[PDB]
Amino acid sequence: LTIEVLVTVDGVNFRTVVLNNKNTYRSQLGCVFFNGADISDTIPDEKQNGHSLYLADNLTADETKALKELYGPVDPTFLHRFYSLKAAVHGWKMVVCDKVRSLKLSDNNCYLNAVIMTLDLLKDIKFVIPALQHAFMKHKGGDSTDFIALIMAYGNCTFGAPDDASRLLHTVLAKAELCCSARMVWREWCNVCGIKDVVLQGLKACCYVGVQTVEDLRARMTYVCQCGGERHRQLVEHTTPWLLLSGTPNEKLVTTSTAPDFVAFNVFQGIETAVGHYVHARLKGGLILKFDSGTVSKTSDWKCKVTDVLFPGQKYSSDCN
Amino acid sequence: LTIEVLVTVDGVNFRTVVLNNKNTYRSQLGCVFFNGADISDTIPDEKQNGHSLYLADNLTADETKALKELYGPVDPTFLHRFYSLKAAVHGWKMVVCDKVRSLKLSDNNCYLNAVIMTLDLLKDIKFVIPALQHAFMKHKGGDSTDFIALIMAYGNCTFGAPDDASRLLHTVLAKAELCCSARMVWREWCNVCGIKDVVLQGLKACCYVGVQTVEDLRARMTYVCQCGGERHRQLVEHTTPWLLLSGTPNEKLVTTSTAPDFVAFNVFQGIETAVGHYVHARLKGGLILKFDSGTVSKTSDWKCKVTDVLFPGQKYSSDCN
Ligand SMILES: [Zn+2]
Ligand SMILES: [Zn+2]
Repeated sequence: LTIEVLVTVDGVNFRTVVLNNKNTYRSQLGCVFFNGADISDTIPDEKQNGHSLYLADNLTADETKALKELYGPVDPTFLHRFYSLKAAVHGWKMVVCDKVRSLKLSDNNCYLNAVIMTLDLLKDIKFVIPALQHAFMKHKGGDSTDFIALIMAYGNCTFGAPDDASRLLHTVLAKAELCCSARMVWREWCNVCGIKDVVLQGLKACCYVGVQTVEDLRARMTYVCQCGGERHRQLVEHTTPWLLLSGTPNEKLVTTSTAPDFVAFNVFQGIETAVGHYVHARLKGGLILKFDSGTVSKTSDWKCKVTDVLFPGQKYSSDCN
Repeated sequence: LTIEVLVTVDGVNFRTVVLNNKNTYRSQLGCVFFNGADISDTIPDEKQNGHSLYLADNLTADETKALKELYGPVDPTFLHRFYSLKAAVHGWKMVVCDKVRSLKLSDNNCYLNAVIMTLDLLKDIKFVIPALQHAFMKHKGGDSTDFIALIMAYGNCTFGAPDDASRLLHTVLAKAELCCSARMVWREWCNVCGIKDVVLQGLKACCYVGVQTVEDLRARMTYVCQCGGERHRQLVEHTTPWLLLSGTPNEKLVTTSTAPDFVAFNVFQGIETAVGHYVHARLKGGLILKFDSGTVSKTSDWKCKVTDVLFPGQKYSSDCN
């Protein structure tokens, strides 16, 4: 017997391949996926004539190029790994408590919940890799399975295993781009040796790892100079649409009574002897809204180990320092 | 009181920082490591004056640049993640059964055993990222903790979790480079539409995912053409120092009686319902040497699910096809 199928790697371009029913899909084409399931070792099963197949191996020159333009430069196990994740995360629930989406707790995915909910608050954000954008747009439309699977694929997350939210958030942002002007100017100087300016722009200006408050970010750093004197590092200019600050689990008392400038923050929970639980939290109304994967809580004060903290747009100059 | 310390991110360049005993290391410097252990939240502990500290946060312009030149472009959680792994994999054993090193079974690291043992057989291989080379040279000298920790860091492997050997092997090789000439020429053609040649070189020529035998790699692929006729894909020229072929767990009968051309291969073991066990195997003498993380076995025949397969240097032209 003989059947003919449609073969794609992107869902846009298709080629027709004629297959017999003696050999396996593996020996005839390569690693093929049909509606989620891997069928590489199976014999072309009669009734599946004229169906679309997603290929992962033995890509043609045209397929390799289109694969690169859509996903960017990825390792050759990326597709199999991405398709497997799409099928695995299909039974995951997004719940919307008062018009805010959150990922339900399933198979240690609370780190993803923190990643997604933090990404939702970032404005003027665009992904340079086309496949991420299409999935990002789908996610914003209510269909988030592609985005989750891609984030796990690019982050090299395995299904079922716990992971780091900050780690994943920074790796995802590396693939993103800002739609407006951002500027960050650091000043390194010595009273004898002179002045040096370091300028960052784009998402580079909007992200910082080391400090978790804006007062600490603007503070002056001092160490020994080449000349034997003193060197100083301090922020001079800062113009952003928003500011994300990150650090390791750092215990802080968070209070609404002081009216904090930050909009939201992530929290690592559980003792260091048994690690793997994240919580997203937003400041809305006069309260702290705690999002523990589906469930929602409210407190005015909270002593917690904060990791990532998101601030509004900065517009600052070092006031006569 | 007041103490002064040496701060590095590379072990080469050091700056002197003067620290008081009121604040934490975190608020004064940032994320600091001393002899493996994270001490960011601790108060500068008196006797640790004039000691070297490894910093992960709040890097100076000079530190950021040197960090980039040594490790390449990495996400801002890379250092903390790398230092934590160095301390974690310190109690791992390399055993040498008849002048061949293998990584002992510990915390599901059998995938690393396969990765390392396969890398050991690759000749004329050099890493473009300086930190990988220094660790690779250390590894070859008998000290492998740095290399393992780096591979886990770049592969985004977590300590204790199982992982994919092919996945890791391809991501590691992406950072490598060949010290000689390699060439791979694929020919895509149609009898009506014409001929098109696709040329690959370097490690690109020495690696292929899709087929696991050289006969299949040289075989002709056929599908429907744009013109309505037939398109063909076939390898024409192939000159390499060695050839690595990869595929998913594929059940094969491996026999020494046929005298196979391949030197070594990796095997995925265990049912798909409970995944996570790899085995490295080399053909030496008249037998198959099975390396199951420390332990060694011998058989003449073996029905197993092969993944990666390594061949000697290719020198081939399509013989009047
Ligand atoms: Zn000076
Ligand atoms: Zn044609």
